[PDB]
Formats: sequence, structure tokens, C-alpha cells
Amino acid sequence: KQYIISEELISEGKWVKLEKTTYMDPTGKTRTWESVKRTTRKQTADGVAVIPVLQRTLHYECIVLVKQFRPPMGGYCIEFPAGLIDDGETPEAAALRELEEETGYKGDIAECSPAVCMDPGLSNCTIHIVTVTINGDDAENARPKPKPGDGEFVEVISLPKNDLLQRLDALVAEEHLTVDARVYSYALALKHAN
Amino acid sequence: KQYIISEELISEGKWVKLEKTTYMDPTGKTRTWESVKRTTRKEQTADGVAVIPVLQRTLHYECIVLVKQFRPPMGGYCIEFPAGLIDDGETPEAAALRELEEETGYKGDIAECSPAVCMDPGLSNCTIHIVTVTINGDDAENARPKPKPGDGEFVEVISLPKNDLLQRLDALVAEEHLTVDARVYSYALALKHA
Ligand SMILES: CNc1ncccn1
Ligand SMILES: [Cl-]
Ligand SMILES: [Mg+2]
Ligand SMILES: [Mg+2]
Ligand SMILES: [Mg+2]
Ligand SMILES: [Mg+2]
Repeated sequence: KQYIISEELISEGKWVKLEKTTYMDPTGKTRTWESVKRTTRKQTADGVAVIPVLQRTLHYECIVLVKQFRPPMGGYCIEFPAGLIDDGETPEAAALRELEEETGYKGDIAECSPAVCMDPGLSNCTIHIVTVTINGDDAENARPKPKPGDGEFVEVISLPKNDLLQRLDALVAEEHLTVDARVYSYALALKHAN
Repeated sequence: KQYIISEELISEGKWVKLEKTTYMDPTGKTRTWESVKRTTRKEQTADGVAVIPVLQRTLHYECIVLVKQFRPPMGGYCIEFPAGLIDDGETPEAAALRELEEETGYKGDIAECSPAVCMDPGLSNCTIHIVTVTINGDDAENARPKPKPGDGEFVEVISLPKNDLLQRLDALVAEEHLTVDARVYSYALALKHA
């Protein structure tokens, strides 16, 4: 019933462009929308986010998170490890790669979502969410070696899964970080379960 | 260590603007970024709210209430938590309850309210509060509820058992061409992973 009529470029950077979308509303009336897209999509999705489940025996199961300065935010954010999927990379491989570069952990794929939207009232950005377990007891994850890209500077934060939401709230109150919305959602559902 | 040096307006619509962001990296080097912001954000603590609406009824499994809308930036229909921007001088809780009733017809009761969390912090500064709300589906007010949506709003309500959220979302992805929001998918995965 609704669909896109045309997309007018307003402005195009190296990474991000702004368009004005014309669309047919369900009443038969033409309407416009200001839309953001990345200029880098190729790929099933722009990116991947990894839910990394750090499993070490006789320890609480942890969820591995990253903290970075996010220039659009103008401060530091706590997020699942993530990046853009390389041209002709699979989502699963972007996930393991990004997870390694950002945290140094070597993990195994548990499952992989379809492409899901990040902020669909604003942008077309999508990601695959990739659940990955990390055998914290293998020698390769003993002193995990984070190999960041150029211009990435990432702190690694492992929080117990069974207390994640309370832990995140503690971090925000005590540290002025912003928690990612997907991370916060995950944490909520851990509490809302059962 | 890192911080914003300056912010240069590249392009401004009625709703979104693109900015060139200059910042100090942790080595001491000046770098730039292409940042998106909304033009609508006054003194609200976040741009918007997303509502996690738990529909509770005697001798029913709990249901998560979701909305399906056409999203111009995506060129298609998306399944998402009920959500809208926070009006000037409105609290996140009021906005959450208002949007939920507007988009679904349900009158909920506040349960909890997150801090401001970031939507896509590598791309935008956009933030929401995620507001958890319980819906007493035994109250007569919530029996045959009508969405009273705004101008340009055309929303379908979809209620899914919390206990089978992830598969029910998958079954919808398999049946039509549509995208699940990443916050919704994160929540559904954590329900599974608990
Ligand atoms: C974020 N873009 C937007 N918002 C409202 C109406 C039109 N475009
Ligand atoms: Cl798992
Ligand atoms: Mg990254
Ligand atoms: Mg990286
Ligand atoms: Mg809305
Ligand atoms: Mg609305």
C-alpha cells in the first residue's frame, strides 16, 4: 500500500548522505521524508553487531562489551563489538573478525540474525546481530590480543550476563557513559525473561 | 582523553542535519567524522522514547506489543517497539505512555525508564529512553483498543508471546518482506538466551 516514489540527494559526504524521499502514503497522498543512508553499502546489511558470550568455567557467564569515543555522540559509549561488513565478507566472518579486532577474543558462531534496522525513522542502516560464544578457557583467549583498526581506540568491558542491566545502570550513573540501545534492550530482556 | 573540538554544519533540513565533526583522538591527533543529528531536540533528555509494552492478562501468556509501519528511510515495512519523539517539556514517561496509546490503543502503567541510550552512535547523536510499561489487558479500557494515530501515521499492532518472541519474529520475516528493528531483535534474543 505504501512505497517509495523517488529519492532526491540533498547532500553526500564520504560516509553518509542525506536524501529527501518522496513516498505514497496509504491515503493516496504524496509525502516526503528526510532520510540518511551510508555511502558504503555493497552486502546483506551495512554492519554486524556481535553479542559475545564469554564462557569461563567456575565463573559467571559474561557479555563482552566495548567502550569508545563516538564523535557523533560527543562522548563515550558502551556497545556490542561491531563494524561495517567488508565488500564480499559474510556477516559471520565480519562478526568474528570485528570481535577479534575490538576485543582480541576468538569465538564461535552460535547464530546470526537477518538484517535488522538501526533507526528506521531516520536511516536505512541495517546490521546482522551475531551471537558468538567465546571459550574463555582455551589458550587463545588467555591474553586476548586486541588488534584495532587505524583510528579505533576501544576499551573492553566484560559484565556478568545474569546481572547485566544492574551493572550497566551502575556504569552510567558512576561514569557518564551512554549505553547503546541494543545493549540496553538485551539487558532488559534478560530481566524480563520467565 | 578524547573530545569534540568543533562541529561544522554541512546541510540542514527541517528534521535532520549532517555535520562535519572534528575531535581529538587519544594520540593527540585532530581527526574528523561525518555526524548526523536531528534538528528537533530542545531540552529533552533524549530525542525519543521506545516502549517495551508487556501485555498481561489472566490465563494468558505475556505478550510484547509491537508496531508495523512503513518507514520511508527503509523503503518498506518495519516491526518495532512503539516509539515517538518526546515533545517539548514532556517527560520520557508521559511520551512513552502517550505514544503507546496513540500507536496501539493501549493504556499502560509505567514500570521502568532507562537512561538516555544511543541509537547508532557511529552515525548519529540520536538517543531514546526505553520505557518498560505493563498493560493490564483485563481492564475494560484495554479490551478493544483503537490506535488514534497522528497525521502521516499508519500503524499496525502485532502482539507476540514473550515466551516465543524470537520464533514468532522469524515466522513474520519468513511470511512477508519486512525488517525487524534491532532493539526488538536484541530483546527477543535475550529472552531466548535466558
Ligand atoms: C527524520 N526524518 C523525518 N522526520 C519526520 C518527517 C520527515 N522526515
Ligand atoms: Cl549463547
Ligand atoms: Mg567497531
Ligand atoms: Mg574494528
Ligand atoms: Mg512512532
Ligand atoms: Mg507515533
